[PDB]
Amino acid sequence: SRRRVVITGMGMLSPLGLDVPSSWEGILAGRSGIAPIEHMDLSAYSTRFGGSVKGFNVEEYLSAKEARKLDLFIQYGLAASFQAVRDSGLEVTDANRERIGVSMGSGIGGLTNIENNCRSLFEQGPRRISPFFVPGSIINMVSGFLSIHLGLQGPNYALTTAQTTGTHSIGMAARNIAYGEADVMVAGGSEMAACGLGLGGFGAARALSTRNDEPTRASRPWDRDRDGFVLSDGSGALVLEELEHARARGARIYAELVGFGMSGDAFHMTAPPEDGAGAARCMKNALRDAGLDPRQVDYINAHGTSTPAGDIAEIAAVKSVFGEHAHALSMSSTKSMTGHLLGAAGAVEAIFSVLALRDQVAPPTINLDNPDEGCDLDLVAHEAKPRKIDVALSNSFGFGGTNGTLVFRRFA
Amino acid sequence: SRRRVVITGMGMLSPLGLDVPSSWEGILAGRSGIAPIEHMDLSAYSTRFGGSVKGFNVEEYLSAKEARKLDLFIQYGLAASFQAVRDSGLEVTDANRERIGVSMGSGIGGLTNIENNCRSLFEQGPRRISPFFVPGSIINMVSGFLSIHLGLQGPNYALTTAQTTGTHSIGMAARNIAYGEADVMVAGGSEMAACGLGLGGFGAARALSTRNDEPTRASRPWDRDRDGFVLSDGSGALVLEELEHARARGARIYAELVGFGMSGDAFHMTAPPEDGAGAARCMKNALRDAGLDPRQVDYINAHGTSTPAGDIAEIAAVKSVFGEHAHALSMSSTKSMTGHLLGAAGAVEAIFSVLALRDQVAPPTINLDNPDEGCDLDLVAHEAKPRKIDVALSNSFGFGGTNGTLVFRRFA
Ligand SMILES: Cc1cccc(NC(=O)[C@@H]2CCCN2)n1
Ligand SMILES: Cc1cccc(NC(=O)[C@@H]2CCCN2)n1
Repeated sequence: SRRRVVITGMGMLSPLGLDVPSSWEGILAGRSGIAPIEHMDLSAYSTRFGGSVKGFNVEEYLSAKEARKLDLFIQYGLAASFQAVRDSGLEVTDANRERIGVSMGSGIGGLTNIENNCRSLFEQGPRRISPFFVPGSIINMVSGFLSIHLGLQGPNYALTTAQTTGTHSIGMAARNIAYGEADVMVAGGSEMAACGLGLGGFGAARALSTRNDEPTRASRPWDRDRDGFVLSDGSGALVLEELEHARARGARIYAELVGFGMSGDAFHMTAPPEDGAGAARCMKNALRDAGLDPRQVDYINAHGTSTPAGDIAEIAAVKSVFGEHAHALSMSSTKSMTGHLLGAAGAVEAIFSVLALRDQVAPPTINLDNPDEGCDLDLVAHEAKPRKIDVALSNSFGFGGTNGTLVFRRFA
Repeated sequence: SRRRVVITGMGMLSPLGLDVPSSWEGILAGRSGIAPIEHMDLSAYSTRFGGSVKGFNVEEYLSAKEARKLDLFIQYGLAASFQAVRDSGLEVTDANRERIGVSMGSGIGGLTNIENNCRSLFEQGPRRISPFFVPGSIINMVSGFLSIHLGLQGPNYALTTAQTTGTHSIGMAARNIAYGEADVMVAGGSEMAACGLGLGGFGAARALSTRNDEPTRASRPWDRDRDGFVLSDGSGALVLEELEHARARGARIYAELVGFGMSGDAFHMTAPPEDGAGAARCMKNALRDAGLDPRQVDYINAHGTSTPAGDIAEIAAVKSVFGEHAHALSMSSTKSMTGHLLGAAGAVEAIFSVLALRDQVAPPTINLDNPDEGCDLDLVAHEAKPRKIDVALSNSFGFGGTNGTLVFRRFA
């Protein structure tokens, strides 16, 4: 048997806001966080826009001196992590510190830092490389710095499963708690790949929307005019907690994490299969994990990246999995507003899935002006939709054919 | 309920050889794989040597056309993964493909690749960044590419926990099998951090031995004249398999994985606590996990990095966990011969640990001419020591205060 896992704290940086409530206000209002990228020369680039975090003050969290040692993705992960722990009310003690762990991930990690240290290496040679270059750039330092700051002595690790990182991180954090290895985990992901290499690398694979004339319309999942994903920055963190632990301290419980699905496509390095067979197995795995029939699902936060092959595979996957229930559930892509936070996508979208449960409302897919061939599900086009939501799925599909699904259920 | 997990397959690239048996012969013979580096000009660097993989032919595994798109750490991960799977005798079929997954990790991932594209970006511009830059460089694509080549549709992920990555990857893949998420996992890690940013970045931190004039004597764990770790390249992969699944197909069983511990130090970003408190908490978690009396431990493959603080913290941790039995067990660092493969270190060392059980021999700590203050355990100085080993333990510690312990025993 297995312990139950609830969500008692959430934290976020996104293109829509510097916390969860501001981000969620944007989501429900159908606001875009997408805009031309500033303080950065993108003249030679085919994409000049994306979702930046606007107005982030790291000194609300760290001294200027400690922040100078850390890549932006690490700053963003720590901000979401500190927010979620504060949100939870959790008190770390000598009696529980060994039962509280961290799994914050990243898809791509310290590109901005690697870029600036490369600049120095090429211009001036090795002796201008920062002594903090390695510990300030590696993906496990959000978990590491968070554990050192709060005295957390539980399981300390980091996933990196490209665009599936946030989903996998929350899921395997839930397993740690369910199977009794910890009572509390801080889990999610952070990303800041709006550097030359992120825009250039994804630009070189022709992965990115090039709609520079209208950045707020670039991200249009399931729309017949979509031309690739919109690159976005930020972080999500959740405080996961064993239910009896949460009840005993009188925690506020947002929702219960009932199911976790993983699967490999084993198909292609970057492209999903057209029938969405991997996403189908993953969702089926996640619903089995939860002991739920596909009929009980009301809301799916899609991966919904706005790429030609990706959006259409997810329609295929959902129809395969949910048969005659496929039209009854609502499925939206919050990436229509946020863009694609890569390794952080699954984290902020888990929070949006939890808040859909609290507020009984399906977030919109904005820009869904002309649903494509086969895209005839309830994609919640243009505007938020109030409705009954007992069960919410969050899907992530990433490079290497790596899939993740989280099943959240209302707790009352 | 919790299932048992055994090792049916191993594979390796190291500075000592291009597979496991050739690497293991080097270990037992006290051979150093450390030499001045030849693949770049390091005259501007304070460290000009490391454990390179020598004479690696990727066309023993992949087409030159797919290899050209992949960072060496991925090529190294795939070579070790392919060896381990072949060594297991397992056949992937439609009947089991969904129960076979992969967790191959890395500390730093495609730093060589990212540096090369960074160079193209800064001298030429973004139009010269490879279209393959992202899928050819990010850490999860060892798991990704292995799944695509072999048709593995089980859990597909990667850990990144710096120098602990290999141990965590193995430990967590065993938990996946233990809890019935998979019947087989290919797990371990791979690293190729010998580029400008790698040797420069660790150099900037003053973490590396600067013994350029005698590279084979540089790695001298617990020796009073140790001056930092030696950077080494390679991969380790194991086939982990549910015991009954292995029995049902008549698999050759190297050993049983009975114990896994993780703890965070919550002490410092890069320095271990002098008293080994985090490593002690970690070994105890793992011995408890294995249902063991600590006196059952015969052999420890120490992290043993040849840093001043790390080496002494490990003695302290072993004395505190094993009390007077700390004087009866044998503990050695194969990093004396391989150097430090960072995220692959836990993977090759798990294999050395399993071969110490197969062959009933404790590998030496070479270069241990003058053991330091308090370093008075059986550290198997100079020469392999034949001896009874029923139970072997492999330790890793990492930046972020992240700890891993694996416990193996002989199986009948
Ligand atoms: C591809 C593209 C470019 C510019 C605008 C739009 N969509 C609209 O303007 C929507 C549809 C009709 C009412 N408003 N789509
Ligand atoms: C793409 C690439 C690879 C290796 C080196 C360089 N550039 C140089 O070596 C410098 C630039 C100014 C004069 N030569 N670029």
